[PDB]
Parts: sequence; structure tokens; C-alpha cells
Amino acid sequence: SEIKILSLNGGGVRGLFTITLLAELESIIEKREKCENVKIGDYFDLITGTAIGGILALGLASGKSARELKEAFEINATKIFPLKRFKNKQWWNLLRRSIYESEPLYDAVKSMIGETIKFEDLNRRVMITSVNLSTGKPKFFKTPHNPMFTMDREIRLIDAAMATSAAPTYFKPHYIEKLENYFADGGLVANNPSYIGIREVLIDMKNDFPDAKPENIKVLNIGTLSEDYCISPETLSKNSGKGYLSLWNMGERIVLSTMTANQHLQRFMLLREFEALKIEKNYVEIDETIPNEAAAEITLDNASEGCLKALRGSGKKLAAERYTKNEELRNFFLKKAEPFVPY
Amino acid sequence: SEIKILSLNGGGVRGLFTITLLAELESIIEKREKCENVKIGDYFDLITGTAIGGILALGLASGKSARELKEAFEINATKIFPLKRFKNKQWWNLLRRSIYESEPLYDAVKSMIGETIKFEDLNRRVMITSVNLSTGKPKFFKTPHNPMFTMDREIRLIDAAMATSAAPTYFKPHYIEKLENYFADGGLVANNPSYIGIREVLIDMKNDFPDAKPENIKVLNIGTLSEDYCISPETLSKNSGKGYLSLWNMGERIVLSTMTANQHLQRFMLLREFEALKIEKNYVEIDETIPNEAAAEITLDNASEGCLKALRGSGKKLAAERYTKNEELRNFFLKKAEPFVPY
Amino acid sequence: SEIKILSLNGGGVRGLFTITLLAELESIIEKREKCENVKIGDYFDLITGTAIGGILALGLASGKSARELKEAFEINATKIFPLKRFKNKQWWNLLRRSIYESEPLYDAVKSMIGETIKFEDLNRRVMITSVNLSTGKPKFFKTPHNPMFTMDREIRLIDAAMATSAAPTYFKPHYIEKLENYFADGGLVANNPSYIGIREVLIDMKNDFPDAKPENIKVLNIGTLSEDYCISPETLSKNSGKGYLSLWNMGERIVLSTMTANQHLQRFMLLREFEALKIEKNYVEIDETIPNEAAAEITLDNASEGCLKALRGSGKKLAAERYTKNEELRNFFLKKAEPFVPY
Amino acid sequence: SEIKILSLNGGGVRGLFTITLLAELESIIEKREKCENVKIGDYFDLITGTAIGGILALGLASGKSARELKEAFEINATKIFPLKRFKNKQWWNLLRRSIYESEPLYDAVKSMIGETIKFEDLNRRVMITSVNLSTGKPKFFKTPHNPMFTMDREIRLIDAAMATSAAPTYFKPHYIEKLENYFADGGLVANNPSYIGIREVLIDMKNDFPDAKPENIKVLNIGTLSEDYCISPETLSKNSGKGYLSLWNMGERIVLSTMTANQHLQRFMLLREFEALKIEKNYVEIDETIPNEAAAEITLDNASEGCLKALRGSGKKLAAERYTKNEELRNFFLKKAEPFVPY
Ligand SMILES: Nc1nc2c(ncn2[C@@H]2O[C@@H]3COP(=O)(O)O[C@H]4[C@@H](O)[C@H](n5cnc6c(N)ncnc65)O[C@@H]4COP(=O)(O)O[C@H]3[C@H]2O)c(=O)[nH]1
Ligand SMILES: Nc1nc2c(ncn2[C@@H]2O[C@@H]3COP(=O)(O)O[C@H]4[C@@H](O)[C@H](n5cnc6c(N)ncnc65)O[C@@H]4COP(=O)(O)O[C@H]3[C@H]2O)c(=O)[nH]1
Ligand SMILES: Nc1nc2c(ncn2[C@@H]2O[C@@H]3COP(=O)(O)O[C@H]4[C@@H](O)[C@H](n5cnc6c(N)ncnc65)O[C@@H]4COP(=O)(O)O[C@H]3[C@H]2O)c(=O)[nH]1
Ligand SMILES: Nc1nc2c(ncn2[C@@H]2O[C@@H]3COP(=O)(O)O[C@H]4[C@@H](O)[C@H](n5cnc6c(N)ncnc65)O[C@@H]4COP(=O)(O)O[C@H]3[C@H]2O)c(=O)[nH]1
Repeated sequence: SEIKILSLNGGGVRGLFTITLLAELESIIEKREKCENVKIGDYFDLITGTAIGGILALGLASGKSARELKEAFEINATKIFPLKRFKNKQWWNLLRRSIYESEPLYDAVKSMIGETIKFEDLNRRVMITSVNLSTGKPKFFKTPHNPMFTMDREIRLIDAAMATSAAPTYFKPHYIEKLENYFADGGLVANNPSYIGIREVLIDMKNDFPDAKPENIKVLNIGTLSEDYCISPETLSKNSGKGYLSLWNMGERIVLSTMTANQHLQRFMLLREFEALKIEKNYVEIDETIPNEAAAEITLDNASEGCLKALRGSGKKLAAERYTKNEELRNFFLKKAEPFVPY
Repeated sequence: SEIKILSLNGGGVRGLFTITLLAELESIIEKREKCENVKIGDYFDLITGTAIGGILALGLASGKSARELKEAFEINATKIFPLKRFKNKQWWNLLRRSIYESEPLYDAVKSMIGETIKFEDLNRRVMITSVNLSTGKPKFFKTPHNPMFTMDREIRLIDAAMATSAAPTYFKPHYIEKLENYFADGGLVANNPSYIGIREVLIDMKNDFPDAKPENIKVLNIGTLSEDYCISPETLSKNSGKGYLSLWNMGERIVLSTMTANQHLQRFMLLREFEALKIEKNYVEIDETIPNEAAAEITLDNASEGCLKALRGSGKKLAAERYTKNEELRNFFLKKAEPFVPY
Repeated sequence: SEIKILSLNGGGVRGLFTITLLAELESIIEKREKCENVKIGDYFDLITGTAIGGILALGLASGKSARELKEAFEINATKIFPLKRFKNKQWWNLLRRSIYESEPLYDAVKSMIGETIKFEDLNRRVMITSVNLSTGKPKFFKTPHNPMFTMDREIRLIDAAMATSAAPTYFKPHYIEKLENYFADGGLVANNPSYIGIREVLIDMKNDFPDAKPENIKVLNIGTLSEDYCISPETLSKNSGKGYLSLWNMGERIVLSTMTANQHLQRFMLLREFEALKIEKNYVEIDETIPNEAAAEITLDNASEGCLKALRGSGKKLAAERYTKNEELRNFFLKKAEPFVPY
Repeated sequence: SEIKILSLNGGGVRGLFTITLLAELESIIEKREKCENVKIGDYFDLITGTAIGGILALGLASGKSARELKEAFEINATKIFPLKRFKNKQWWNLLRRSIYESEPLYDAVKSMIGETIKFEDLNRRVMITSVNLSTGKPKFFKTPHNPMFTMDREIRLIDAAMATSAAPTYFKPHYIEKLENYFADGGLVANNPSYIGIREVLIDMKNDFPDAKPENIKVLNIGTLSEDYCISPETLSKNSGKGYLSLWNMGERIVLSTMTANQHLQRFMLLREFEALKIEKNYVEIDETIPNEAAAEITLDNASEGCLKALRGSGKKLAAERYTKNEELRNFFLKKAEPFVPY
């Protein structure tokens, strides 16, 4: 009759906005409905995540409230992105090794989600998009909502969270000993896992949803302050005939353009499809754009207190504003989603 | 009742195998059906391509036969990719400028379709993929099959052909005066234009085909011998803790993994969508992998005198083999496609 | 039955985006309707402008098309904003004189609309916002659509255009000899004249339209690529306890915050009023934020060939996209507005 | 039906006139009606405020008499504006840090309404206009007269009152912990909160007042001895080609002209709208202008004993005169306003 999907983009530190918006939404539901022990993850039949959105997707899927994840986000964000290595993000340090370390990231998820629970212990469906560097193909960690799935049942949620967050430059690739393969972010293939989220319900979650059409699918995509990347007009008009050193500075501009264009495309097919069935209102996207002055400050991995306050303030402001105006946002929390019982 | 789509990937010189397979298919139809001057582009309701696939798609839709395109490819490939520039791909050359030149590529396209034909003159539907470097969004050049289109009616086909083939490293970005925006290769987004080709029929081509569903859509994807790129196990295991210089070589590994993973993802989406719909013979894919001992010679920008023969030999071989075996391949050419008359 | 208002924001060189969007909006109408010498000012019952939007508003009401105004914009942009003045914008050249001579701007307006035409020689209603520096009140130059108007019937249009474009820091205040009062930029009061444009139709324009309500009013607000200004979170967090030199650098932050908030405020009451009456579709806004990379290049007074291409390219792109999607945008140009007969 | 709005303008210590006039009006109602315990806030259905007007608006809406607010105004004015800081307003002190301190202002507000009352506790509707420096948009703190409001309900009144009084040059920006956003004076967008007051009754307060029209809306805008700021005719004539040293005297003249022009504009559209329906009597404005020699002493932050007497004397003088003459002023205090109960 109705299927609700929560999609979280990958934004690193900017995932604080993703969790602050969800945490602020939890308090609004409790205050207005006079209830208690409200978890944002109980209203969604599928929770899709990618990069830092994947880590929050696993936390909500297990059963933790967004406020608890938000509390762990604040203390851990400084440890995950120390200021000693943020200032050393220059050429010869990057040319020698990846910045930061995976151990602070590993410990943060361990307290957040655990170190033993696997996908077969989850009562909520989840997707953790990632790419397999060993084979070159994208590998999507997910709960066995398909009865015939025999691969992701006994991985461990911490392995999926570490795999999708192992940024190609910001972190070392994550080795899963169970799979004997190395992994990287799902943002390389889908920074906005909202289109692929709709696909899974249509073709794979048929045991639970025998008749699933896009009209009965509602998507609540919470962005991470999506940056609209583009090459500067002066560089394009002046350095078009150059190469690498001037245009496409090292590999940076090629991948960032590749990520942004791919991210835009998946959103475009998501948008283009919905107007075809005239059901655009089913897609609720809650995201904004960083102002130019704030854009140079709020980066992917900036843990400074000033920008952390800005991310928290943006999430609190957007959550309250969109709840008042967007009626479709309020419809996600009218009823609790049925728990996922593996077949 | 039936919709046919031709999808062509991007491989550079390896696109000769795409046109050699189409050229040999044209001769087979003439020999068996006892006809003359058959056009391989007259049996498709929509022709979509990327990079070298886009140039071939534009040429086929303009009315030029695949055999004419085949002989044009042979002579021009030595000019588009000169031996002196191919041999001079040192790091300092790529760091100083872009290898190869855009002038020889411009002449090859001009000699085949012209320099004045626009998308409004074509009698065959066309979908060309490109990346708008000025904005970051993917721009898809197309004929006005949807009457509401008001952007691409007066852009020359040579402008779209040069834009989609503008490889980020192997060519300078193509500047379109009619749009004042710079463009890069369409292979950064949709190197396999198979999934997006079906989407256009179900979204934008609703005028000619009102009741269009994937069950009535047959896709003939002709690959360009694309290798399954992956990071070597020795480099992954030995250098997972390094950066740029060792792991993610400068930027090539990050970009190359991103393209193949996205290309895999779009291919996977098509396969998964078709598998669920219990029809898979609709997707006729004719592609192969280069043997390891021959993969070091057949490069996307290497022509030589043997690689020309090797790609041509594969095209003639695969055209005859799949025609004899794949029954659904023969069903593509059983009837000519209706002409595209813009509304 | 229906009243159409065209609102033009002020952005300096960014008005080239405003005129490029209007230029190809004329071209699309000329194509699809198969007409010639189309005038975009004939479809609007009232044209409202501010700063560079005011100059273009006066030109369109003279009976001239947007394409002719666009051609003069390109040649005069490098003349109104010389590169030598652009490079020398330090504090010593800003505290000693206004930067950018006013004569080059004078000739550009003179060469297009003339030098002797007055507000009584206009067949289209006009609103031009300005700040009367001598009295500290907003002075709104407008055609005598109110029959009791006896103030600006004999003032040259070049004086109103020169007054509304006098940016307080860039262009020195414009002395109107007919009124003996000095004037400054009209963007200090209403940088988005969309809201005040509706007020004029309801309050003063009661002779041409006796029964005017916001329900029967359609507004086509063409933006100026305006940036949503805000103080950087790093500066607010660390330097909120300081004054002037650190926070509110000299005075730039106070004026920019005051103008941006006021522009936001007037935009907000426009949205709230239309939301209350369920006529949100009547307000058609065509604007787009500049990316962070492009923001450092597309400033308010940069007329470099790279920035001009981007502003022209954005206008070219937006005009075609919005025409295809926004049906309400197409409905503006269905019929020509009756000419304004002064009374 | 009838709807009464009380609007209080900002200005700092000149708000003593605003509270003295309200205090004298309270005593007049007691004396002529022969009653006791008269609250001036019980006769208005909405109280709009800004800067010192907003602080008084919160106090009146809390339920406290104007005389009680007036008594604390005289005692706290000296500590809020100490003479040592008032005389030390040289450029080298303003260029280093903001004049005055917000701690005495914090205690003065705390001693009046408290430190724990929130917008959900108020029985009277209220506005608090402010500028969100972190985002650039204007934020309007208000009681939940709209049942869908979810943001300001749990915000302490002392935070909103301190936000609207944060004059950009005089008081440091107020950092709200609950919102993680910095705020500035609300007089940057509305020094005269009268026009926006009428809008709310027609837009947000549609639940308590379904059939609300500007005809049934009566406004009592109490001024703050507002000065009609303008640039000196000698300066505009002698120095019109200079910049930022002789003209604009740094940034002070630009912000002052922008603030006064915006304040003039909002009053202008208020008068124009009321004049349109011939209901100009609905707007009762009780304000005057300081004489030229007196204005050199009575500033926005002058807490001298002589200046306080003049402001108190003017409030007592105007309260008796306007009550005698203005019949519409007497009609305000004829029936107590219905208390506001949140839904
Ligand atoms: N994800 C997953 N696959 C499983 C599991 N058990 C068995 N499998 C099988 O392994 C194949 C490859 O898995 P992958 O995640 O490595 O590649 C996936 C992933 O790269 C991509 N994909 C998966 N779900 C997707 C989705 N919803 N949208 C877009 N792409 C998606 O398509 C590939 C093929 O999916 P498939 O369902 O045809 O084949 C599965 C599936 O049949 C299991 O527990 N999880
Ligand atoms: N491509 C194109 N768009 C046109 C044309 N005339 C008007 N438009 C409009 O411009 C918009 C953006 O064009 P784009 O091709 O640069 O971006 C496109 C392209 O990046 C992508 N896209 C379009 N068709 C697609 C498809 N079939 N499959 C996958 N992605 C597709 O989605 C974007 C939005 O498509 P849309 O149809 O909603 O909006 C169009 C469309 O309404 C025209 O001739 N071509
Ligand atoms: N603009 C204008 N005013 C004229 C003219 N002939 C006589 N007047 C009178 O001069 C007054 C002040 O003009 P202004 O433009 O300097 O200030 C104007 C302008 O600052 C503002 N205003 C006018 N129309 C507006 C509008 N539609 N939206 C917002 N603000 C507006 O309100 C002020 C008072 O308008 P009003 O119509 O009550 O009084 C006019 C009007 O009665 C005339 O030809 N033009
Ligand atoms: N003021 C307010 N807004 C709330 C509250 N709870 C949710 N909201 C929502 O937040 C939006 C932005 O609030 P803001 O005060 O920061 O910006 C406001 C303020 O800058 C301005 N505004 C509001 N009422 C106004 C009014 N009466 N007159 C003039 N401007 C007004 O318009 C903006 C958008 O108002 P809106 O009602 O469409 O959207 C609200 C509203 O839907 C709440 O408790 N108070």
C-alpha cells in the first residue's frame, strides 16, 4: 500500500547535518505526538546509505535513535578528523600516504554500532553501497531481504560501515577478511543512493512486497549539503589547451567532475522518472547549498567547532522549516514501518 | 509493439570493432536477403552512443552506411591518433598539455556527415552523452523527438560529436560557441549508453511511442572490447597503506575505477531490471574481452598496422558467429524502422 | 483577466545573464511561433527593474528587443568596467574616490535608449527604484500610469537609468538636474522588485485595471545570479567578540547583510502572500546560485571574457530548460500586452 | 470584528519614550475609567517589536504592566549604557571591539521577564524580528499562533529579546545555543514593525482570525522619536566624487541610509495600502521628531540624566495630547483583547 525509503548521501563531516536533521525530527515527533522512545528508523521499510550516510544507515537499522548517533557523532568527529593532520593536507604528505587513520573511524563505529552484530541479526532492511577494488565492480552490502541471498548474511555491520567510508584519498582501503577483497566508498558509484534504493524495492524486495510500483514508493533523501561542483570559467576559458598541471589539477578535477556528474545523473533519472508518472511529490529531498563564504569553510573533513555548529544549526533549522511546510515530510512518521523478519 | 535501440560504447580506436561488426552485419543482410545498399541505422528506432560510439551513432543516423563509416574509420584513425603523438605520451607531456590534437578528429567527422547538419535535420532519433564541464551536470545532446525540446535544434552534429569524444586526458575540452559551455567525454558518465537508452523511450519518446514498456523494448548493445579494469592484487595488498604515488597512481586508478564501476553499475541495473521482468533475450549484447597477451597492445589510442587488423578481425568474426547462433540478433533486422519525422 | 509583470534584479555585470535569458527567450518564440522582429517587452503590462535590471527595463519599454540590448551589453561591458579599474580596487583607491568612471556607463545607455526621451514618451509602464540621498527616502521613477502623477513626466530616461545604477561604492551618486537631488543605487531598497511590482498594480495602476487582485497577477522575476550572502561560520565563531576590523570588515558585511536580508525579506513576503492565496504558480522565478568555484570568478563588476561566457552560457542554458519544463513561463508569451497610453 | 496590533520601533535608549507613553496611557485609562491594575498588553491581539521595541514587546506579552517595564527602564538604562563606555566611542576602540557589553543588557531583561519562560508559555502573540547572520535571512521569533510552528516553541524569551537588540555596531551578535545560529538587530530588515504586523494577521493567524482583512485591522505604531536621516547637502555637493572617507564617512552613511530608506519604504507601502481602501484612520502612529539642537544630545545610546528626562517628558506629553485629540487612539483601549491559547 505504501513503502517508505530513507536515503542518506555521503558527505563525511557534513553527515552531521544528516544526523542533526534526523535527531531534530525525532524530538519534533515526541513533542507534538506526546510520545517517548521515538527512533527515526522505525518508520522506513528500507534505509539506504553511502559513505558517512551508510554509517548512519546501519545505526538506525539496528534500532538506535538518531539522537544517540548524533551524540556519538559530536565527540568522535574530532577524533576521526584530528586537527594535527588536517593542517598537514598538502602535496608531499598526500603523495606519500593517505591522510588520517582508520582506527579512530573504526572505534567510533564500534561504540556506535558494535563489533559482533551481522546483517542476519538486523530487524530492519539496509543497503551499504561500496565498490570492490579487487574486481572493479560495485558491491552492495544488504540485509537478506531476498530469501536467496547467501553472501551478506554473516559479514558484520562494522565491516560494511568501514568499507563504504574508506575514501579513496582520505582513508586507506578497507580489507574485509571474510570476503578477501578491498573496498572503497559507494559514493564513487552512487553518492545519492536514492535511485538505486527505489530499484531494490521493485525487483528484490518482492517477498515482502509482492506488488510494488513506484507510485507506492516514497523517498526521503536527506542530503549532506550537496556541493554543485563545476570548473571555474577562468580556468576553462584560459587553460582549456593545457593538461594536468593547469587543467585537471593532478587528478582532482577529473574525479570531482566524475563524481558530481554521476551524482547528478542518478538524481536526474530519479527526477525524470517521477515526472513521467506525475508522482514527483513522492520524492522528498531535504538539502540546501552552502553559501560561498561558508563553502570554503565547511569542507568534507572539517571538524572545527565553528563549522560543526553551522552544520548542527542548518540541520535544526531545516528540520523545523521543512516539517512546517512540507506536508509529505510529515506523512513519513504517521505510522510505524513493519519490522523486517528474515525468511 | 516492438522498439529497437542501438547502443554503442566508447573505446577510441576500439570503436572500429563496433563499426566493423555493423559493417559485416550489413553485408550479411545483403547476401542473405538479396538486397542492395542496406543501412544498419534504418532498423533502429533510437540510436545512442558515447565517445566513439557517439560519432558512429551520428554518422549512422545521418544516412551514411556502416560500410562507408568503416572505410572512413580506417583512413582517419591513422590521422586522428598519430604515431608521433602516441609514442610521445610521457608524463611531462601529459603534465604540460593534452596529448594528440582535436584538428584531425574534427576533419574526420566533417568529411563524413558535414559541417552544417543540425539535430533538426536528422531523420533518425539520436542520443549523445556528454559532461558539461562549465556546470558539472551531464548534458545529453539529442534530436527533438520530444516536441518540447528547444535547445539542440540548431547545434551542428559536429559540435556534439567533438564534445562527446573529448576525452579528459587525450583531448582538449570541446567549446561550443552556440552554448558558451565547455564539454568533456561522455564516457565519464554513461560509457555504456544502454540503460539510459531504455529510459529515453519510456520518458522522452512518449510522443512516437505512447504505450512503451520495457517488455516491448529490444536493445542491441555493441561493445568496444571493454576490459574489466581492476586494481592488481599485488598493488592492493602491498600498497594499501600508501597514497597517490604507489596506490591510486597519480589519478588514473581513481578515475579508471570510477568509470568501469559506473559502467558496471549501469549494466547491472539493466541486467537486474530485465532479469526481474523475466525477459532477458531483449538485451542482445555483443562484446568480448581482449586476451591478456594481447591487452598490452590493443589500447584505446593505439592504431599501428596490426591492431587495425586485430579489431577488424574480431568484428568480422563476432558478426558471423552471433548471427548464426543468437536468434534474437537476427530479429533486429527483420523489418526497417519507421522514419523519425519531428513534430 | 490577467496581468503580467516582468521583474529584473540588479547584479551589475550579472545582468548579462538577465539579458541573455531574455535574448533567447525571444529567439525561442521567434522559432516556435515562426514570427520575426519579436519584442519581449510587448508581453508585459508592467516592467520593474533595479540597478542593471532598471537599465534593461527602460530599454525594453522603449520598443526595443532584448537581442539588441544584449549586443550593446557585450561591447560596453569591457567599457563600463575597464580592466585597469578592476585590478586597482585596493583600500587606498577605495577610500580616496569611487572606483569606475560614470561616463562610460552614460554613453552605453545613451547609445541604446537615447538622450532626450522622457517618461512621457513611453508606451510601456515602467518602475525604476532609487534611493534619494538628499532626502533619505526611496524615489521610484515611473511612467504616468497614474493620471495624477505630475513629478517625473519630463525627466529623461537616461537620468533614471543612471540614478538607479549608481552603486554606492562603485559608481558615484547621480545628480539629477531636473530634481536637484542626488540619487544612489536602487538595490539599497528593493534589489528584488518583484514584491513592489505587485503593489503598484494594486494601488496606483487602478485606472487601466479597475479590478486587480494578486490572483490575476503573474510575475516573471528574472534573477541576476544572486548569491545568498552570509557571514562565514569561522568568522562568526572566532571573531564575534571583535569589532569592525575583524567582524563587519569596515562596513562591507553590514551593508551586504542588510541588503541580502532585505532582499530575502521582500522575497519572503511575496512567497507568503502567494502561498496564503494558493496562487504560488503565479510567481515564476528564474534564478540559479553560482557554484562555489565560479563564485570567486563571477563577481559583481567582472567583465572578463571568461566571466562573460559563463554568464551568457548560464542564460542560454536556463532559457531553454525553463521553457521546456515551466508551462507558466510559456503562458507569459501567449498574447501581447496592450500598449500603455499615457493619461 | 476588530483586530488590534501594537508595533514598537527600535532605537535603544530612545525606547524610554515608547515605554513612558505606554505607561502614561495605562494611568490615563485607570484615572478616567476608575479601575485598577491596567495592563497595556491586554488590549492587543498581536504585539510586534524590534530592538528595544522587541524587548518591551516581550515584557508586555508576558503579562507585566508598562509602568513596571518603565520603572526598570530608568534604573537599567544607566547600566546598559554606562557613561564610561558611552564617551569612549573613538575610532580606535570601535575598530578593535564592539562598544558597551551585553551582560548588563542580559541582567536587565532577566530581572524583568526571567530566564526560563519560553514562547509556548506566553498567553499573548508576539514578534521578535532579527537577522540570522549565519544564514543571512531574517528570522522572526514568534509565539505559536500558527499551530504548525515547531521551531520557536522551546526558545527562551531572553534569547529572542537579546537577539533583536544586538545592534551590529553597538552590541555583539547574540548566539542562541538552542539554534546554533548567531543573530543581529532586527532593525536591519524592519525598524518599523508595522507593515509586517498586518501581514501576519492575514497569513499566519488565520486559525484564530479566519476572516481577517486589512479593513478590520487597527494598528497603533508607537514611534521611538525616529529621525529622518539624510546626507548633508553640503556633503552631497562638495564630496560626490569622493568615496568612503569624505563620502559615506566609512560605512556608517551607507548602512544608515539603507536602514532609514528601508524603514521609510515599509511605512510607505503601509500608507499606500491603507490609502487604497480609504482606511487611513486604521493606522494610528504616535511619533514626532527631535529638534535639531536637542538631537545633537538625544542619541540612540545616550543615558544621561538630562536626556532621560526629555524622553520621559515627551512620552508624558504626547500621551495626553493624542488621547484628547485622536479618537481612534481612545478606541484601542475600549475592550480587552482575548487571551491567546496555543492550539
Ligand atoms: N548484494 C547482494 N548480492 C547477493 C547476496 N547474496 C547473493 N547475492 C548475489 O550476488 C550478486 C552480486 O552482488 P554484488 O552486490 O556484488 O553486485 C551487485 C551490485 O553491484 C549491483 N546492485 C545490487 N543491488 C542494486 C540496486 N538496488 N541498484 C543498483 N545496483 C544494484 O548489481 C550487482 C548485481 O546484483 P544481482 O542482484 O544481479 O547479483 C547479486 C546477487 O544475485 C547478498 O546478500 N547481497
Ligand atoms: N538534453 C536535452 N535537454 C533539453 C533539450 N531541450 C530542452 N531540454 C531540457 O533541458 C533539461 C536539461 O538538459 P540536459 O540534457 O542538459 O540534462 C539532462 C541529462 O543530464 C539527463 N537525462 C536526460 N535524458 C536522459 C535519459 N534518457 N537517461 C538518462 N539521463 C538523462 O537528465 C537531465 C535532465 O533532463 P530533463 O529532460 O528532465 O530536462 C532537460 C529538458 O527539459 C534538448 O534538446 N536536449
Ligand atoms: N513615483 C512617483 N510619485 C509621484 C509622481 N507624481 C506624483 N507623485 C507623488 O510623489 C509621492 C512620493 O514619490 P516617491 O516615489 O518619491 O516615493 C514613493 C516610493 O518611495 C514608495 N512607493 C511608491 N510606489 C510604491 C510601490 N508600488 N511599492 C513600494 N514602494 C512604493 O512610496 C513613496 C510614496 O508613494 P505615494 O504614491 O504615496 O506618493 C508619491 C506620489 O503621490 C510620479 O510621477 N512618480
Ligand atoms: N517564524 C517562525 N517560523 C517557523 C516556526 N516554526 C516553523 N517555522 C517555519 O520556518 C520558516 C522560516 O522562518 P523565519 O522566521 O526564519 O523566516 C521568515 C521571515 O524572515 C519572514 N516572515 C515571516 N512572517 C513574516 C511576516 N508576517 N511579515 C514579514 N516577513 C515575515 O519570512 C520567512 C519565511 O516565513 P514562512 O512562514 O514562509 O516560513 C517559516 C515557517 O514555515 C516558528 O516558530 N516561527
